[PDB]
Amino acid sequence: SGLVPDDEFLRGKRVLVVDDNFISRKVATGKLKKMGVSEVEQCDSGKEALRLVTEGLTQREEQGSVDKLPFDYIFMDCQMPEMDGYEATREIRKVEKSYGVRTPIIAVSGHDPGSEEARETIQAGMDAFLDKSLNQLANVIREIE
Repeated sequence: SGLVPDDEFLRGKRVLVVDDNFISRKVATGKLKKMGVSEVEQCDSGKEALRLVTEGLTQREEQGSVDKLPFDYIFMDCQMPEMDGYEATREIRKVEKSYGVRTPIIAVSGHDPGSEEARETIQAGMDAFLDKSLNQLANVIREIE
């Protein structure tokens, strides 16, 4: 848990889980479903996350949807092969600019960041940082809110 410079807790909310590990991804989605999440989507890579966000934001804009964000929250694994969660987040932020919106993106990491990771967390534009156990998931979302 921290900000970056229960069965109805998340009812009404749609979430994307980005995790390159099939087992922890399923653990994350199960936890979210149990907290009442109305829709959980999951993907296994930064490039897939970017695609889902890019397409969702266009689709909502073209439809004039009430909610313009396709996901109310995104739980992004920091370390993944190919496009890691820093780079995916930076690209998401660039895509969001022409919509005037900002998705809450929570960096999910198995260890405290060092200096270089901490810097990348801020520069990519993540909103919070959360341990891989997800035990502080609810406290972090209320901090964001």
